[PDB]
Amino acid sequence: PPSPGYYPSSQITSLGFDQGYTNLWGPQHQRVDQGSLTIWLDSTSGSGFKSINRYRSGYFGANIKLQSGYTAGVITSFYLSNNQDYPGKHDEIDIEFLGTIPGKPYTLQTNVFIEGSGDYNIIGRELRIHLWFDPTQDYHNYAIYWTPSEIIFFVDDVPIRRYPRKSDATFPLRPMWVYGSVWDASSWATKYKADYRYQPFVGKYEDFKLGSCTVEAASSCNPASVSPYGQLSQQQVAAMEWVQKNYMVYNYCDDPTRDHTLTPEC
Repeated sequence: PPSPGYYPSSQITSLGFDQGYTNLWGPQHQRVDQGSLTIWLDSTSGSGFKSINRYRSGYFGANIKLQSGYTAGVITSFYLSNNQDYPGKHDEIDIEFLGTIPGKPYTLQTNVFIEGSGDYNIIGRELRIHLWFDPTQDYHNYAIYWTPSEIIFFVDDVPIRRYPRKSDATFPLRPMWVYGSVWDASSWATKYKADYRYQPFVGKYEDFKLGSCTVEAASSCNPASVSPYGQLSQQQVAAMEWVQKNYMVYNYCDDPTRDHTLTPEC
C-alpha cells in the first residue's frame, strides 16, 4: 500500500468525544473514558452519537477499532447526514463496516445519498473495499472530507475514493451533522444475519479530528487541507488507484444491473 506522501490526520489535533459530540441514542450502551468512546449493540439496543454542530464543509475523522469474531449482520458506522432535518428526503455520506463471520474479512462500504434513499428503488452509490489490515486488531484512522466540489474518503490517510461534484442533483449541498453508530443490518444480510449469541458487538472510537466549518462559522473558514496545494496530488491519486485496483469488491457504477438513469454521475 504505497505512501500517499501527505498525511492530513497528522496535521489536526485530536479532540476528546465530549468536545465535539453527544450521545444520541442508547445512552446505556455508551461509555466515555478520558475522551475515548465505547459503544455497543446487543438484543436490547444499539447506540449512536451525533455532533453538537451542523457543518457546511470539512474534514471529519476518528480512530476506530472493530469488534473481533462473529459480527455478521452488524454495522459500525461513521457518517454525515441531515435525515433529522429532512426525514426521508435527506443527504448522507457514509463509512460503514459490514460485519462478518470469522474466517472472512470486513468490508468497508462508502456511500452517498442525495435528497433521499429510494422509496420504490434501492438507490445506492456504494463502493466497497476489503482492507489491507485487520481492523479489529488496532485503531486505524478513517475520515470523510466534504466540500462543495468533492467528497474524499481516507483510510490511514490513504484516499480510497473521491466522489466529485458533477451536478447539483447528484451532490450533497446542504448542511450535515456527523454521526456514528453500531446497529443491526440483518435486512441487507440477505455470511449472514445478526446472531445475538455473540452479543455485545462493540465499536471503539478515539482521537476525533475536526478541520471543519460550522454552518455559522465566519465566512473565511474553509475546510482543512487534505493535500499539498488543494487538489489530490498525483501521489495520493496513485495510492487511491492501487487501493481500488487491489481491494475494491463492489463499485455501483460497474454493476450492470442498477438503473444508471437514477445515478447519472457514472
